[PDB]
Amino acid sequence: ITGTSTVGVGRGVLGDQKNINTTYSTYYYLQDNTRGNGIFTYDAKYRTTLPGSLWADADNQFFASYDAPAVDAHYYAGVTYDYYKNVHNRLSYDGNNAAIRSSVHYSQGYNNAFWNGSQMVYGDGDGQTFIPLSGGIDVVAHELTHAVTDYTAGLIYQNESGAINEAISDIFGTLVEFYANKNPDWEIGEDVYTPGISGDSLRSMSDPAKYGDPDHYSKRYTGTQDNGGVHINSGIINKAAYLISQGGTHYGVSVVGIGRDKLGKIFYRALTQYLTPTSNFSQLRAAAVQSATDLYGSTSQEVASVKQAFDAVGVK
Ligand SMILES: CC[C@H](C)[C@H](NC(=O)[C@H](CC(C)C)NP(=O)(O)CNC(=O)OCc1ccccc1)C(=O)O
Ligand SMILES: [Ca+2]
Ligand SMILES: [Ca+2]
Ligand SMILES: [Ca+2]
Ligand SMILES: [Ca+2]
Ligand SMILES: [Zn+2]
Repeated sequence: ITGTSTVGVGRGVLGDQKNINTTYSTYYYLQDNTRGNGIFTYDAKYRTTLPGSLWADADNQFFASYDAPAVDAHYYAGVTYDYYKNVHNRLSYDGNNAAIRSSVHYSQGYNNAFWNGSQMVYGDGDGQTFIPLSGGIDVVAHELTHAVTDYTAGLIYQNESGAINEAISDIFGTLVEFYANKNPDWEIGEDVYTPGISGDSLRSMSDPAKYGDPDHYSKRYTGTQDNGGVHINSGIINKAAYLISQGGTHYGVSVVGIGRDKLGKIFYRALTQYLTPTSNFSQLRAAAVQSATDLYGSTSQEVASVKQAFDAVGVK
């Protein structure tokens, strides 16, 4: 909407206070004009019609319990935009500052979040399995990264390409979590998963097997559930990414870590210059090796470490 840029204040899902960019025209709307062509946050009102209504507030204060998921979706979309712009020189998900839209309060007791082809969508969770999912910065960045993937590599959402698609979202979700630097880790969704259980998460990149996911190609799932295991086989690639960044010895194969920043550069380049809609794991290895070669040289430690990591997870 047309109005003047303002700054509201509120509390997120975890009870933390933060400032948010809003727009004033009669009401204060969750519309951040400071980033690209805007970040817009909508109320789905417990229903499934999307996007719902652009979030409107009378006083620019967002401290109500109902406000919390909107505050976080809006704010973390901002952080994710900043990461892509500042770190990778990418302007929004399409590279041309496309408007970023999110809806919160989607459905009732909805234990998931997704990119629907056009926008991000967040359930509130059922209160036991999840609290409102926009409370997780890794979750928000995971979702926006699906949009980035769809506009770039276009990885088909099934089987190996789909598992790469998922891993890319977990990798950048995690790198954005580190970028924000609040309780960062290599786990996925820990901030919003199972409020009654401390120390768990949906997936682990450092040890995918902790939550039953494969950490070696020999353990890949080849059934039909979960689009051919896209959230399961992602563990194999997540493990490789973790090893590239942090190093370690995995099934006897030692990897020299090169750090998060280089992991991000290598995978961002692979995603945007080499991967295609049908890339499989072997092709990702080749794309990552080539990306590291472009950035650091064929004889570099970085290239050697990428090879070691894929060797460690059984991908040739
Ligand atoms: C409990 C939910 C699982 C952890 C898992 N979901 C996830 O891992 C994440 C959310 C976490 C980061 C919190 N959601 P996602 O974006 O991967 C769900 N994906 C999805 O719904 O894709 C199907 C689709 C939906 C709309 C249009 C095209 C394709 C799943 O859907 O299996
Ligand atoms: Ca208010
Ligand atoms: Ca964390
Ligand atoms: Ca995390
Ligand atoms: Ca928990
Ligand atoms: Zn996903």
